[PDB]
Amino acid sequence: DRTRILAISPHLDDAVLSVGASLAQAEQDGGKVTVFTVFAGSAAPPYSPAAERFHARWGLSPTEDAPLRRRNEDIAALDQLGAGHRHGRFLDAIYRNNHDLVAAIREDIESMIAECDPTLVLTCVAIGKHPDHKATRDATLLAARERGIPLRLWQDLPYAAYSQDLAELPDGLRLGSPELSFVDEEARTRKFQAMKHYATQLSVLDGPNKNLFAKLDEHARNAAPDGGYNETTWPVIRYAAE
Ligand SMILES: [Zn+2]
Repeated sequence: DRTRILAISPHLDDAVLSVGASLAQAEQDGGKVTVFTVFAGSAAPPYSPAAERFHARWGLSPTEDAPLRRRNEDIAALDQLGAGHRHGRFLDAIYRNNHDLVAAIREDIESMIAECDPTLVLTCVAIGKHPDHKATRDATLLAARERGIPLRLWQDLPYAAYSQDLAELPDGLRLGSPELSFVDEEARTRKFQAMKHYATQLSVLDGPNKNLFAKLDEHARNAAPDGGYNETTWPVIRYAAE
């Protein structure tokens, strides 16, 4: 039920990159979309050399507020998909045990669910094994289950176009069968246009010779050679509870 979709993105870019066309298609179909990003917290200059290195790679200068730049990128992108944005308080791995973080994230996701009253929640399956993706996913599974909201896990992009598939779920959980969500040409066009806004991240992901848009078209194509642009998600089955 796509009437009210709440997508939980680990970082500023992940939702658009992975489910952007399905989100666009939901909005075109008359549904309501909100993307909440967990790791969208504030940090102004001055930064650590380790952060300066990541910033320099995004094309940012020492005095520029990076998380602000990225929050602005996220707003521009989501606006093009007709999706609402909500920015979470957590700091990217790069400006900073596991249980305390998951529990903190879960509380905020519960607060977001109560506020947005969604009929469907989405988050990443955490292909690529980023610890922020694992934390976001795990917290979202707990929060959506507590609030009895249906949930799907998406195939992280572009990461899935290069490698893996097998994600390591919490105990007692496994993935249901994968489902391809097909979209029309305008939803795909809107996705790719929205992706251009995350210029900071695309300076790596669509760096010289990265095939990003081609790679994404090819990936979608591999999954359904005859039937246009598509994105993969899975339902979650709980075979065992504590
Ligand atoms: Zn990410």
